[PDB]
Amino acid sequence: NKCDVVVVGGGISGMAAAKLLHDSGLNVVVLEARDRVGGRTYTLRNQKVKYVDLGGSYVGPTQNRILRLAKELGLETYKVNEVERLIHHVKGKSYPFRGPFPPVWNPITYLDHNNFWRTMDDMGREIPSDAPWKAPLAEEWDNMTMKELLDKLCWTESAKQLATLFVNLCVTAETHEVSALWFLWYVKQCGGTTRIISTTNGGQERKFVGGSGQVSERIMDLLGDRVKLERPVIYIDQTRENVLVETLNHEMYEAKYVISAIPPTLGMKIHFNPPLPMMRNQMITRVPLGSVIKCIVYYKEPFWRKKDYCGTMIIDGEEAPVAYTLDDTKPEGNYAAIMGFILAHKARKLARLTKEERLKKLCELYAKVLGSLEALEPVHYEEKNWCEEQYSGGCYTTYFPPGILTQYGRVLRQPVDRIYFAGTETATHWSGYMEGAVEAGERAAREILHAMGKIPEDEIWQSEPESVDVPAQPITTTFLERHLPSVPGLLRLI
Amino acid sequence: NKCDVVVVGGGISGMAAAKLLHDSGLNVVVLEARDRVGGRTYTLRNQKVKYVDLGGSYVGPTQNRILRLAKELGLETYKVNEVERLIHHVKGKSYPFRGPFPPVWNPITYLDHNNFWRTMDDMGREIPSDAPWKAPLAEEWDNMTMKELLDKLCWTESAKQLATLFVNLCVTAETHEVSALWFLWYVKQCGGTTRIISTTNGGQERKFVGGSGQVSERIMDLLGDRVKLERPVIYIDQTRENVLVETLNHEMYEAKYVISAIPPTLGMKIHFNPPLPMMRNQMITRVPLGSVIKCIVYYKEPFWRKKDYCGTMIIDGEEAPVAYTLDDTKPEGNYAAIMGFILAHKARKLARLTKEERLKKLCELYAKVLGSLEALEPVHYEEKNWCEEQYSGGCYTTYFPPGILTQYGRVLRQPVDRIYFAGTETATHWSGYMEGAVEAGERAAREILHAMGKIPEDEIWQSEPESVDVPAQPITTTFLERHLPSVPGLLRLIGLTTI
Ligand SMILES: *Cc1cc2c(cc1C)nc1c(=O)[nH]c(=O)nc-1n2C[C@H](O)[C@H](O)[C@H](O)COP(=O)(O)OP(=O)(O)OC[C@H]1O[C@@H](n2cnc3c(N)ncnc32)[C@H](O)[C@@H]1O
Ligand SMILES: *Cc1cc2c(cc1C)nc1c(=O)[nH]c(=O)nc-1n2C[C@H](O)[C@H](O)[C@H](O)COP(=O)(O)OP(=O)(O)OC[C@H]1O[C@@H](n2cnc3c(N)ncnc32)[C@H](O)[C@@H]1O
Ligand SMILES: CCc1ccc(CCOc2ccc(C[C@H]3SC(=O)NC3=O)cc2)nc1
Ligand SMILES: CCc1ccc(CCOc2ccc(C[C@H]3SC(=O)NC3=O)cc2)nc1
Repeated sequence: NKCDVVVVGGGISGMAAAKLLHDSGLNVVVLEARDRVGGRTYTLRNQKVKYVDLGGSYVGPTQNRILRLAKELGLETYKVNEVERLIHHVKGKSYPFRGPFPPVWNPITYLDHNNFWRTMDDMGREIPSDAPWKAPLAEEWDNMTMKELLDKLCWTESAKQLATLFVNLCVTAETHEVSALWFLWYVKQCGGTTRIISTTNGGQERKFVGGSGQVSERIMDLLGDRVKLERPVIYIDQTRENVLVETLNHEMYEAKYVISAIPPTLGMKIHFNPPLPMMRNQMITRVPLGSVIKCIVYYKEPFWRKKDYCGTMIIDGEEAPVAYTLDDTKPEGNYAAIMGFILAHKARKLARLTKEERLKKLCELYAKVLGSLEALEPVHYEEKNWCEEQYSGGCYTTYFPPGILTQYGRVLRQPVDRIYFAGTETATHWSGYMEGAVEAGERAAREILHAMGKIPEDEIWQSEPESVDVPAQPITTTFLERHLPSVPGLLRLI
Repeated sequence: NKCDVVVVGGGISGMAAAKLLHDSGLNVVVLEARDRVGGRTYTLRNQKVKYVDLGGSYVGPTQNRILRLAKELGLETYKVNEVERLIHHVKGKSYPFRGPFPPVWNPITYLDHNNFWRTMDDMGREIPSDAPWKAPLAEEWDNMTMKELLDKLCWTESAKQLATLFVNLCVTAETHEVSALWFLWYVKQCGGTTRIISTTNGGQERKFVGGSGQVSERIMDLLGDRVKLERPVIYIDQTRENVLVETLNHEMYEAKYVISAIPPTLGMKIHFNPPLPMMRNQMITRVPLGSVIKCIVYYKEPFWRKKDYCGTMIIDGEEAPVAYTLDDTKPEGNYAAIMGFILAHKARKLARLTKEERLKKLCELYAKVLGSLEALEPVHYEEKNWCEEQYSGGCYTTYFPPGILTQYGRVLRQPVDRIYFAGTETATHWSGYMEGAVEAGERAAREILHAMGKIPEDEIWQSEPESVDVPAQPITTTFLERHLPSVPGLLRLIGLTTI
């Protein structure tokens, strides 16, 4: 019944918040709707796969909070395989390459591609990470979709196809679904185009040995019986001295403060007394999550490596079910596997099929792209469609349709009386990722410590020392990349 | 706790559904979250106003279901005042006019305005009322906002300005917030541009004597103790032979079937066992309601009539808090009043002020638009910001952002095991309105009667005889309206002769 703080949600953010408060000497309780912890992370274990991340998996340089938390819990990382060549498959042909950038051979098309990525980062430099609505052109950019921006910027269909894939893969949503301002903020707050797309020296550099689900699991181990599973919160009452929190299974909890560590829209599943302020009331109806099926096909051997391919495939176009893959083989070289994402509208379309039907489509696609009949002989298959999850709403994260971020963005982390807001969606660096989940959970926890008079105001937001295990190398550009003209810039010189 | 059908929501749609089922001999229960029925309709009564609709109010020709239901319940309508001139206020100046269309004198501007409304209706004719996602260019149109479509179509700032106000006023949302396909559907399913904008011969022709809240109240009277107030539904369980419905105040109800008669996104407030199918699970996170404050300023007399103004003002410009007003005086001629809407972003922006501050801003605006110092002397004020409502989510209705209607639209009224879906959002004619609430409630009820083997399949969807009290004049166009060129059409003709 009685405690200092109730945390709603036992994903990484809620767990990180509860741990910090617990370590500080407060009595905490975590109320989790599911029969498991981890939320948008989920590590499946069976003999065929050993373990596999069906939700969030990747960590990399500059994500120092998640790396520090995992290390403390006794976890280690290994590198996602990028020794051999990456593949860009365009108009029915595979083009192997090295470096983070797919090569472009046509000179006009080259200028167009170069300008697109450069312009994304140029625009990002004017968007504050902690307040994107304060961008000088916030309203102009928020009132446009990414489709509109791409249509204006890309003079070649080639650039437009890759730019579209980029949007789809970053935020599991269609270019026409999302605000340009929000999307440009999203990329900038991960460190820019190069950092977000990169395996080596980027967001996809590493995975956790044994799976990312261990983060939430091991914190639940540390919290004893303070984690309550199968307790979906249904009601929060702030009319009295202590806050009252009621669960679906009829239990009542009493606390001084609450942390909401669930996706913003899932706040709708809770009935509030008194009602929420107008702006939050409407905000939580305006913020959907994206759509994705994560699919892992297993093979006897990582056969692609013999052809000097690392397993990374970037696959343009409408026909392909999967637009992007990475090698999911274990560090020992066993449990050979390819991870692929079925993105946005394709998640919706292909959900109608059977598991076996999807397996066949993926195997035939991979056989074409890798140029190998070995892709047609899988030994095992696992997948998860995150669109079906009542207590997630989708994956990877929440996207903002046009007009929403400028009108409602401010209220995302604004406290409501004694309710404070965590969740990766409220982070200012790697929001959308496990890193942002840690940042937001610890910040929300420290807001409460400050409310209790335990720490000063300047300690609410705290820097993180760089990981020694996963250090970051700087992102560089070339002289030509910085100074080559766009297509219309070349036209104006003519 | 045992019944045949549980209806979730006691707005017009749930009440219409419950009444039909009750009349058919079934045992119904209505579970309503609030301490009142009516939902997005709410009639305030006090001595200063007598009565006033703070939510949905207007009915008109072609809305035959709401008119028939209200008539059966003993209600009467009266006509909104449109005897005198309307006002279009643009660039700080007022232009009085008659007819549904603000006058446009500049011939280029006239062609552009004519073509804009014509094209809205032309495109609408391509969109099936019962399946907008089946339009030939559904995907192209759904992947565009209304802002993009206006930018393409309007060759004058004058047309773009009025078109923007039109969207804001129809759906309480910004042009950049909404899908072009969805908005084009929304207008077409109300009968088109002329019908949706008109007072005389359109959606705003009439109000109910005594207020629209009487519709839901009188149905509650008919149903007696079957309506349960302050029972917000939290949980629906379909894993066993009969459906189990749990409320916040700790009550359990058992039923053969359920009708969900709440705004689609408010489905999120219910925990489902088993979980909803993927498409509905995501759909209910993708469908917000609009933003509006409805404001009524009272005066000693309807002084605007003396200057040959009916009370209708169409007000363009960022600075104006209210973009549209109608005379709200009682049919007897007393309790003189102006009704105004604060729309979309302005509802958000102006919510920060006090009630007294909003009243001052409205009076100052009305004084300028009407050229009348008497507008600075209000005797009373009432208002309601629908953005603050936990159990509405907004008003008037649900809008669809770009890309959503084609991807998720088909599941809006698709049954989920033994749950059937009512609510105005699921209607095919005047969706968003009290009329659509009746259509959807009665249709959902008949879906259940069919499932029980009580009526044949062809009786699920039923036509409605035209009101004898509110006849519908047809929507007509002139030869010139049909065949005058667009601005680019004129330019093509110019470039053709110059050869
Ligand atoms: C789904 C997904 C996510 C993902 C990704 C691929 C997929 C398919 N790949 C990632 C990656 O490679 N690297 C990375 O860093 N992130 C990746 N992501 C996203 C990542 O998983 C998320 O950013 C992160 O997991 C989010 O953490 P957070 O703690 O903020 O949120 P959550 O996991 O959703 O946890 C919320 C918990 O709350 C519970 N819940 C929901 N409603 C209630 C109620 N009413 N009462 C009590 N509890 C509730 C949820 O069940 C959940 O456990
Ligand atoms: C708000 C508004 C609406 C409006 C308008 C002006 C404003 C300011 N002008 C209109 C007009 O002039 N003419 C017209 O025909 N319509 C106008 N509108 C729209 C109109 O009010 C709506 O279309 C109509 O009232 C909607 O009816 P419907 O029955 O479909 O929906 P509802 O009124 O919202 O009723 C839903 C009920 O369900 C209850 N609820 C919500 N959640 C729960 C849960 N969890 N459990 C139990 N009950 C629940 C709500 O409280 C409500 O009563
Ligand atoms: C800047 C030039 C460029 C343009 C597009 C691509 C194709 C690959 O793009 C990517 C885009 C996003 C991501 C990150 C994706 S992958 C994941 O697990 N989670 C993510 O957020 C990974 C790769 N490569 C290079
Ligand atoms: C076709 C040419 C034209 C273009 C716009 C206007 C300005 C008025 O536009 C209107 C637009 C919508 C509405 C209906 C609004 S008012 C209400 O109570 N609920 C509604 O849906 C009423 C008027 N007049 C004429």
